[PDB]
Amino acid sequence: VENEKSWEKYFAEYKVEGCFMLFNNSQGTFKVYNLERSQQRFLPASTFKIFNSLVGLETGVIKDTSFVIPWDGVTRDMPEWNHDLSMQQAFRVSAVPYFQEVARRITKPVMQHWLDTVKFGNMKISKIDTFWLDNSLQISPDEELGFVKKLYFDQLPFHKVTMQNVRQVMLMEKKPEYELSYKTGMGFSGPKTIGWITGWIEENGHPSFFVLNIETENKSLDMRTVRMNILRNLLTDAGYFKGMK
Ligand SMILES: *C(=O)N1C[C@H](NOS(=O)(=O)O)CC[C@H]1C(N)=O
Repeated sequence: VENEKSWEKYFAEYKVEGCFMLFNNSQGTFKVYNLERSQQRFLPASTFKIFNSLVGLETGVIKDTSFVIPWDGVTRDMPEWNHDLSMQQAFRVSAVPYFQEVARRITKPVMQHWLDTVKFGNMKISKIDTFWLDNSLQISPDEELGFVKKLYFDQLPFHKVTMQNVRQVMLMEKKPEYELSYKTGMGFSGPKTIGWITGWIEENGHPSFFVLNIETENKSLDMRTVRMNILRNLLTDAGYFKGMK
């Protein structure tokens, strides 16, 4: 593990705290800003959709990535969500109600079995449809990094087609120079807003795994935009987006 202290630049620019972890498979380099935070636990918020999708597909609650759960007719603050959505659409717009219904169909005893089998964070369920957003379940950035690396390499205890389907829906940006796959998250913990982006970037078929975790006590900061700007600035600094990795 190399300590990359210059990455503080991109967090200080937004007056936030955070860590960044970057594992470049092909060059065998592993860089981390804020090692202490990388070992601290936080609620996963919407990054848990990776796990929920895996278990939903594996148990067969979700038939395939086109599987539709209708809108329940409850109008929510995000217009994207007030529709009948396929798994792929719900994942990409981060539609919480889709995955709350997945969790209820999985059921708490089955969910607990899969948390325990994968050894996912503190493995703690409060309520079946809130536990990844209400600060009961917690996971560290280093744990999220290990999890997505195992997902990429088919090392989790799921069927290969289950894991291929989740990798496919995680693909968010594709150019000839790079393919960027990730899941974002945002949650609340005490006075703090916690932001996540977990995923990988592939250039020439070579993956680099990353986890970004940020926090602020400034209630007026736009975490949704700031987390993405910070990720793009960090990966640009590290030499990505040009097809050279
Ligand atoms: C997940 O963290 N959430 C669902 C939704 N989209 O989040 S994302 O942009 O982080 O993927 C809004 C934020 C958050 C929530 N409020 O539950």
